[PDB]
Amino acid sequence: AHGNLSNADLEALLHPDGDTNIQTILAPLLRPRVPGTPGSELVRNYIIQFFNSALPLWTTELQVSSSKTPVSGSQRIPFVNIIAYRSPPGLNETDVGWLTLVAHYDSLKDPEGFIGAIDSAAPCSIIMSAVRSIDAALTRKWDNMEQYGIQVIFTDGEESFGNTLTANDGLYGSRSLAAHWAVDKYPSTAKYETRLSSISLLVLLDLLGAKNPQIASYYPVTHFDYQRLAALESRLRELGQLKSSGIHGKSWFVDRTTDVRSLKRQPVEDDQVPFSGLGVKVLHVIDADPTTGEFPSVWHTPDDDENHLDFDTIRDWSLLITAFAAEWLGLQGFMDNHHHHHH
Amino acid sequence: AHGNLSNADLEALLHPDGDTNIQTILAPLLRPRVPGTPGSELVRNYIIQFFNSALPLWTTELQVSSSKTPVSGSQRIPFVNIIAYRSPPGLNETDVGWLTLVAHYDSLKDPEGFIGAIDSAAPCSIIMSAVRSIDAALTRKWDNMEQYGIQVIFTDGEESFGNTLTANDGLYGSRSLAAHWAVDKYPSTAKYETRLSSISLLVLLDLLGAKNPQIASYYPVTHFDYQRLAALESRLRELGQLKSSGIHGKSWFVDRTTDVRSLKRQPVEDDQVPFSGLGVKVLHVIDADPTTGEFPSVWHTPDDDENHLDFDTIRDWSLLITAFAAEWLGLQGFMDNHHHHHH
Ligand SMILES: [Zn+2]
Ligand SMILES: [Zn+2]
Repeated sequence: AHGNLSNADLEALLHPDGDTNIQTILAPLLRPRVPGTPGSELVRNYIIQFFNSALPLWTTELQVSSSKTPVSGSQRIPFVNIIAYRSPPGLNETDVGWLTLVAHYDSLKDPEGFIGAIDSAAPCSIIMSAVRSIDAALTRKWDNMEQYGIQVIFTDGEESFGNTLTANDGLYGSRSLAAHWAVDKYPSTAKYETRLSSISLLVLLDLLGAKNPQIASYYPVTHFDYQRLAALESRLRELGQLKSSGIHGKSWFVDRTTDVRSLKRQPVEDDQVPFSGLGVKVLHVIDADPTTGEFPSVWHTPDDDENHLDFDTIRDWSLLITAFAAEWLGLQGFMDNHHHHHH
Repeated sequence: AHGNLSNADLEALLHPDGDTNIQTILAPLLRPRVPGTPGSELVRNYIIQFFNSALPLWTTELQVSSSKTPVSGSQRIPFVNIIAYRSPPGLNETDVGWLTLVAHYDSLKDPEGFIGAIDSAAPCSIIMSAVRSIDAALTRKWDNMEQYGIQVIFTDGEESFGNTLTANDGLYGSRSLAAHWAVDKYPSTAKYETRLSSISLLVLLDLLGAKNPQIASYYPVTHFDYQRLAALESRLRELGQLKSSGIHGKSWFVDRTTDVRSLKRQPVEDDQVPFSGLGVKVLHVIDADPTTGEFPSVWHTPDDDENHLDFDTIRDWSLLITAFAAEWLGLQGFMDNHHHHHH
């Protein structure tokens, strides 16, 4: 489901805490975080603690598996997906449809020390920042009260390990989660049948934080959601709320005028593929040239670091995803973050 | 794994029983077979009985689920996948990798009476005919004796039911099977980890039986298998063993010279998608214009019936898939079907 945001709603998107900004949320992610390593545990527990302190009404959960990789020999490498969710009160969680926002928090193993600032530390911080901004509005609109909640998934083991293309290499966390949630059966009485079927919309963020991204629409079934996202971007650009673009900047959403039945782009293999293959509606927000399909220039090089991040672009992304989630959840009229007893 | 077929091996592909031909195997399939209907049970039990009588060394199994559809209201429609397999003797089945050949045996529900002769009755008969031809050779080569078996899957509920594009509509049987086999854990001691992981190669046949098919390569990870299939076709055409093409006929395999890293085609959503999303190597043999992506003209019309089937093309397909399976299983030198004590 979804609502419609007034221009006023769009001018009240930022969260009231100016001291906790995206650079602040991003910084502890910008470290090597290969699966199974100490850096993975440090980043994972940073994310969990962020939700536990700043978003205490959310429930956090981990989904754990292990798998051999092309470089692990006989040893199983563990993959730990991080799930956080918040549902409306006095609703059976098994009756809730979830807007589900996703990014991978693991980092590539080769070269040693690889940071992956756009891949996907910055996507992770965009999600974290955005759900922080909408949590206050969700509390307001649920205090006034429909059967939809909000969910984030930070996936482990997205990145492949082997030198050569191998079908079961990569997407370790997303394959395990989809596979497990597809067999997590609800009661017969519940509105939804499985934990997987309760995903109303899966939005996967990947390779964001570079300047001038190009975002194609890859799934007809979510092209309308794509067009809603592009509209919010356009409106924000007009109202001048975008820092990385002037009022006449080019739109990132190259397929925005394309007809759903005219969409002819090959999907990019990534974490949405296991979910999409089992029938989940997925929207894949990934920066990639729409024609060739080639990723940003820093992709999988040492230059994918903090110094090459565009923080104005990252702030625009956070605002855009906040606006998209607020529209989808129908938070129109509940975005005011002015503080009472303060002039 | 795989072997190499001599020109002699290619001249001995047909099965010794001339009275059981593809028209014979195909005919009982060419009837309405909507999931949950009496026609579905009649076709399903025809297939099971075919394996049980003509291929008695194979084990047959059914995977059963049920699901609501856009047109079933509150009622669950059952979906019954048919599995048959044969593994080398004195091998733990849990240590076997499977060449897995697939087609859907359900038929479209609208319009009433739809036959789907290419979609996919003829694919089903191609598989049935081919594994019949290679079963005798498998017995010969296993009597002489490596860790690979042969498997067929006739999927139910491929076809979608709703008027409008819907993510969880369609692929009912393939989603359930992949989902269940992905959680079917073998013993720790077994060479393979799950029933899904034991699939070495999944070859999906769809929309075959029309003249002059065009078959693109859709998955880099199986492009070499694709090129092996195209080679066998070319060699067969040269040796004049192909009935639908002269020695200078055009090849069906349009991507045969294309470099694996130059493959830029959007996959066709179909039964291989759930498996591919969970890491199975899939080769998708489907007739479709390589550019537009549009299916044969009879697709989903009443003209997709027996009268529009090209039986020479169907016989060529059966020979080609027999040759491909025999190469993959390394049956070179074991294809002679001459009969002892007969001049
Ligand atoms: Zn990467
Ligand atoms: Zn069809």
